[PDB]
Amino acid sequence: SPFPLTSMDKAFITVLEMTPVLGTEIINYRDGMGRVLAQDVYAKDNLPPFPASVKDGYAVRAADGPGDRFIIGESQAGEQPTQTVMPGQVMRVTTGAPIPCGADAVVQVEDTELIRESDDGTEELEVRILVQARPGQDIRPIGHDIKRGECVLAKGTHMGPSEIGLLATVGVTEVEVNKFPVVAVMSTGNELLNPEDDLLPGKIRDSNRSTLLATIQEHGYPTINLGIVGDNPDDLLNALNEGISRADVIITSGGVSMGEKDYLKQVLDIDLHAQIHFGRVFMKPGLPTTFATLDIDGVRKIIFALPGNPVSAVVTCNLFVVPALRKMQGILDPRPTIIKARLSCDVKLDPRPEYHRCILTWHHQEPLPWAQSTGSRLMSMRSANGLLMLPPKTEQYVELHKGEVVDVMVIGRL
Amino acid sequence: SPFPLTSMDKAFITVLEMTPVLGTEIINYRDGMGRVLAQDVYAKDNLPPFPASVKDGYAVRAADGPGDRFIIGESQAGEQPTQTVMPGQVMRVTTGAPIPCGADAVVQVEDTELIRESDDGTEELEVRILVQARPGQDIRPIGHDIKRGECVLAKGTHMGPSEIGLLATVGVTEVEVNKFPVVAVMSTGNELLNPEDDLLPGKIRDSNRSTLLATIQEHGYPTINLGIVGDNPDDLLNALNEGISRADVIITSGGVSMGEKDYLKQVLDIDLHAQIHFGRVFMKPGLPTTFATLDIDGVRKIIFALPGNPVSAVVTCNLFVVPALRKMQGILDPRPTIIKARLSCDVKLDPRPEYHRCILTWHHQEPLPWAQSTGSRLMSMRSANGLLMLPPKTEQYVELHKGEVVDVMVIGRL
Ligand SMILES: Nc1ncnc2c1ncn2[C@@H]1O[C@H](COP(=O)(O)OP(=O)(O)O)[C@@H](O)[C@H]1O
Ligand SMILES: Nc1ncnc2c1ncn2[C@@H]1O[C@H](COP(=O)(O)OP(=O)(O)O)[C@@H](O)[C@H]1O
Ligand SMILES: [Mg+2]
Ligand SMILES: [Mg+2]
Ligand SMILES: [Mg+2]
Ligand SMILES: [Mg+2]
Repeated sequence: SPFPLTSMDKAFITVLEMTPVLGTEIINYRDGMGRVLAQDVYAKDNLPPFPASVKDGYAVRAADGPGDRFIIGESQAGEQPTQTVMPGQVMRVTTGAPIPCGADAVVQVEDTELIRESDDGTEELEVRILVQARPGQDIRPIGHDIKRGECVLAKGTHMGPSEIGLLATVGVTEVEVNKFPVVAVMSTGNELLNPEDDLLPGKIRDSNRSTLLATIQEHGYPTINLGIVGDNPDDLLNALNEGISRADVIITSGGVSMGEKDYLKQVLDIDLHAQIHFGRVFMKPGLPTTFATLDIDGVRKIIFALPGNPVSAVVTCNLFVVPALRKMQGILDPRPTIIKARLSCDVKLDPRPEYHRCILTWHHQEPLPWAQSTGSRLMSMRSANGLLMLPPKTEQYVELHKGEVVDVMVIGRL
Repeated sequence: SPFPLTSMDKAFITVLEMTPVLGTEIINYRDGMGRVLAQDVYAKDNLPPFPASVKDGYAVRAADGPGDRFIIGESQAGEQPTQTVMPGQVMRVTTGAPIPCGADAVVQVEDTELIRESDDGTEELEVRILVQARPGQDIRPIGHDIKRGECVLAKGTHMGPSEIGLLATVGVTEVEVNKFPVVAVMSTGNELLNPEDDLLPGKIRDSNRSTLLATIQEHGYPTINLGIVGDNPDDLLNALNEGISRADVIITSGGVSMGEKDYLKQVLDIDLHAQIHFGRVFMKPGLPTTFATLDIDGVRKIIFALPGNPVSAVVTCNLFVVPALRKMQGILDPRPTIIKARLSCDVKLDPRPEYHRCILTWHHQEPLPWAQSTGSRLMSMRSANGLLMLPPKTEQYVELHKGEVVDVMVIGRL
């Protein structure tokens, strides 16, 4: 228009408030990594489902006290015992094996001495119990860990390996979860060639599509590659329509400044009939970043039209796109994790809040990590795992110094 | 034997020193996420490959100074200009467009006023240049960002989205990288049922296989599911042989304590002829953790025989297995990231170093995160992202208090 300059705070809130939560689907539990449960999950069995030994040793009668005992048999893992332990008797048990009838405590083998074994030494016959067992000692009673009817996982849980293990434990192998967003990515510009191409006069290779797709894929979301689209409204409209058909989210880059051939905002508004919620953001980099929604038949499509500059594209993708995707896949608090870190070098502040990729590193016993802006030798073997978030300058603060504590958004595994 | 108690420090060093680095393969650059480069990568072109405008504005002759100028045409993105800018003339340019011959500076549109346009207002004809351009201002010379022949990525680089983008930029679409390890996982025990099974007397469901496979998959490595193997040496040998054939790494759980039917160490040694480097570790949990190598025809297979207890299995998988896998896939320093955090509650120290899953959380402006051991309500919607690493007790230190700073290994995205 030019569009109003939107504050970072308002732009971010706007993205999260306007982004929908996707519907649900049933998945196999093995496919649950990174998913959010859309149901409560209940145990249908006790864990353990039988009284289980905590130790390798002997199932005893505590009332017998210490002394010499005949071993009447063994309770082996996976087998329900058939014998009853009577006074003066014990049964061998291993960890996790059921406690036989008649026994009420377990004595670990270290608190015993073997008296007699078979001639071939493969079977124990008599044992000395050296201790007075406490009632129920070293036994896990039925349901000690999980009770039948217990809710073991609540709706809203963002699942990792241990949650998958818990689903396996309780035998709930199919679960309702939020869908993952399908994200389509296109690049724009008459100057762009594919990465596979040799250069031609006036041209460069398209890097944003690769960087953006890789960023989305890193977070586990399925993607669609919409290729390179030229700087003309008909082609852009057609590509956007393909993205809308095939995906939940459409990400473009380029064509959003006020240049003569920057057409995307016009197309989104007049041709696509989308609602542009902001078209400029007071931030460095990322001034022309644009966010739109399009509602079709009760479905809300999300569109991010990111700046063409490759550094701007990847920065704004991490600030705006990834949190939106997290909300779409059902994460209750989709905000990224922000940590405190020490600046590795002096930095000049801008009237705009500034963002820059960095690497976070912990130094021996020092409590806070150091943030080193990208762009020594070994400090190039690691990919960026942070985004420095620097405040706007003020009459007082014009520069931040090495050692000062700043906010860093986590964008890679630390 | 029982095997000697190995210190945590020695066990860890032993795993890393004895674990091999896998060989290399050529991959498509799009598949590069998490891979380590095994070659240096060089640019074969300049970036930019032509002198490129930094701004939307006009290509001018600085020697003309400010004044009124005829616009002879436009340099559009993706097109090599054909006209030469003469004294008194300018050419329209957009960001990233080539600078035409004859021009030596760019003046951004904000430093101009339009004098004359075509009757239909689609073409600019005359413009007032309001400033004295500095020589070469707002032009990116050829090779400003990347020079032909420049090494843009070094061997040893662990790649993320920005590295993939750089490969795309320089048109290096196939790259030599280290292979990823293929990891086979089996569970052991006569008491185990599949997750899909209803319970039978004396039985429980196998959770470790799911938890371990999910842990490995989370780090991006391919896996093989070897199922449930009974407590007998013939079956265990056959399953191990299948794992050796199909995978680089074999992970078992269960059968490694001194119980009667704990057979794995015997099988590894006498039947498989593997070299067991440790069979007990002075740690809590994880006492019976076992690490072996097997060298066949100049190939080293790695075997981790983890404890059967499900908490022990997942803890030791994170402490020993994941760092080994990182070394195998070529990461130069495969050690996990260890951060400092404040204990959320008092904790009792053990003679053994203790490890427990936790959740790391940052509180408003407080510099250090808090570590809350797993096992409020909302503090159950998030999966564990840390492993608390508590020191052995001493005559002095028997307990750690809420607020005290401890080491936490990162195991999930923060
Ligand atoms: N895959 C598994 N899933 C769940 N529990 C298991 C699994 N494997 C073993 N366990 C349980 O862990 C405990 C220890 O099993 P065991 O095979 O004796 O381990 P170890 O001998 O290595 O200590 C037993 O209670 C057993 O039932
Ligand atoms: N996919 C891409 N890969 C690499 N560079 C790009 C890409 N898209 C745009 N650029 C470059 O970024 C700069 C800005 O492009 P432009 O389309 O004008 O973005 P905007 O109008 O959003 O600022 C130009 O130098 C352009 O060549
Ligand atoms: Mg463009
Ligand atoms: Mg532009
Ligand atoms: Mg067992
Ligand atoms: Mg055992």
